[PDB]
Amino acid sequence: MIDIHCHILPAMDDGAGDSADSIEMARAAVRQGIRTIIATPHHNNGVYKNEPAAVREAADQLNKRLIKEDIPLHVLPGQEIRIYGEVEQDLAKRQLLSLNDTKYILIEFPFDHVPRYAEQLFYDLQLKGYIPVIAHPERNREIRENPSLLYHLVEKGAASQITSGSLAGIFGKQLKAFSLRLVEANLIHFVASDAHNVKTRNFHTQEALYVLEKEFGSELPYMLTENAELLLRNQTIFRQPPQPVKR
Ligand SMILES: [Fe+3]
Ligand SMILES: [Fe+3]
Ligand SMILES: [Mg+2]
Repeated sequence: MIDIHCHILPAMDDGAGDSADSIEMARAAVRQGIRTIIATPHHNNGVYKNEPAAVREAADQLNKRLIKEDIPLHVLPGQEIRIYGEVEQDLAKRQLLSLNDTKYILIEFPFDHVPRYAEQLFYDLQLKGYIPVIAHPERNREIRENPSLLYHLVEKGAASQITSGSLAGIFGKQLKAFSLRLVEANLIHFVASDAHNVKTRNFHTQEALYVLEKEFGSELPYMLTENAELLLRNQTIFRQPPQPVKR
């Protein structure tokens, strides 16, 4: 399995503190059946800046350690890009990373709102042949209060990625119920860990897949898992017709 959003790189954001932590997360991920992680450290204009070059280097150094430790996990470069107006431009100038240098870009909204220009930015990105993937939309306060915001973005071509832990219920029963609403409505195209540690923000990968199979049947979790395989090798993903979200 391919995990497309994860905070396993050390000394970069709220994720792994040092290499020991990174190794413990990798072991956790192996136990969940994950074999490849696209590292996506937080990248923002003030609080956390994590430059493409530094990400690539931390990922390569972590891989060397994992080969050393005989851990069968491979780490690839990416970023969790906090949305800003100039994403298309900076991407062209290689000042941002897409997920494994593919067409898919992981873009995060601020926690409490969806900036109005998102639709326009995402249209511009698509014209350049990029596909924006919305990070953890179930954790966005405004999408929570007004889930139609997500229906429209996805209909206009955006993909989104749900957090395994949200479906596993580790963030409350409320966040779980909302997450399932989003999946039913076909607004979700990937499941990923967003793992930060092995304590409170662990992977919950198998737990999430099991919840999906019980709620929807065996084909839907299989499709989501396969979307990650397609993303990694820069191929088109499977989409289902989006719909409005039930209360
Ligand atoms: Fe985030
Ligand atoms: Fe994240
Ligand atoms: Mg974080």
